[PDB]
Amino acid sequence: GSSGSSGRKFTEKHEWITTEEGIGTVGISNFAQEALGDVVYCSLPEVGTKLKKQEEFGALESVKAASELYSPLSGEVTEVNEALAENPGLVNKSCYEDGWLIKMTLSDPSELDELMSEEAYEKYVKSIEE
Repeated sequence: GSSGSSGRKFTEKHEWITTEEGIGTVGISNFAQEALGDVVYCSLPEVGTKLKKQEEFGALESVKAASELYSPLSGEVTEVNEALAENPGLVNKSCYEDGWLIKMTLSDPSELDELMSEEAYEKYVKSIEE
């Protein structure tokens, strides 16, 4: 078999991960920010931490409800959103633009294959009501 072209990746936790120059940036989708509401707090780790696949790295707390955050793949945090430190509300106006949870490298991108691509993500986000 042979697959076509792939782009933005997504997980079963409304989390997305892009791949550029071997850099895997973690973040949430607009569907998660629209449900969570206006974020007020953001619990993020410290750059230089060795995270593991499907591991709790941080959490988000809004005026509505809270939601746990998990890393897409195992790697090392290269940097963290310094903007949310003062105005974590950005996540609303910008999801990926600047609302990037954290940035880490890709040690085993082979797992990304098991994840759901933008395409599939649709069948998983649409079934939410159907």
